Amino acid sequence: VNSFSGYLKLTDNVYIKNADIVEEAKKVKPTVVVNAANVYLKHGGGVAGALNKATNNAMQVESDDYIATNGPLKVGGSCVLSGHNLAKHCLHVVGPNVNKGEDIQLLKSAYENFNQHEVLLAPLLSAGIFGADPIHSLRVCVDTVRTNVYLAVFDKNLYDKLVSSFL
Ligand SMILES: CCc1c[nH]c2ncnc(NCC(C)(C)CC(F)(F)F)c12
Ligand SMILES: [Cl-]
Repeated sequence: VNSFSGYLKLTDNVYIKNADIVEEAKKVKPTVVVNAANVYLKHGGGVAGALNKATNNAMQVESDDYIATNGPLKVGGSCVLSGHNLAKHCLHVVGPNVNKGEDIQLLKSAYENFNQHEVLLAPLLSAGIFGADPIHSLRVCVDTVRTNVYLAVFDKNLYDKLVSSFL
């Protein structure tokens, strides 16, 4: 039993809700919140900009030190950093950004990072400003993630379409 509330169950392990991931993280304080990161951990907009803003830019400060030490992530890769005031940990995961021309096949690799964590609060990878089809991203999530994932979909219209079109 966990503290996530109001989710619709899609499969044995995948759950979904119309929610602002920022507000959801603040309420649940999950062990892991997933960020829709880029390789430079520059948290400018989309989910990343919103999460960082909620940390009062502490996520960005920590991220800049991470990059200065380690260099950029790989597309499809991830790193674990602090969750600040939102969660114990933040798993920064880089899905491909279609608006940069990146290979959509890397979306599966991106979701594989979730399997290293038993329970996660997450957005749909590569959706929103990353330019992928959110319906496809959900299909890849369900077919790749085996651990327990609670998906937050900000857009109510999109949430309804995701549920109504789910196979
Ligand atoms: C600023 C963005 C954002 C803040 N809080 C969030 N929580 C969840 N998902 C988010 N964005 C991903 C979507 C849901 C695919 C974006 C889209 F497609 F609907 F426009 C956000
Ligand atoms: Cl977005």
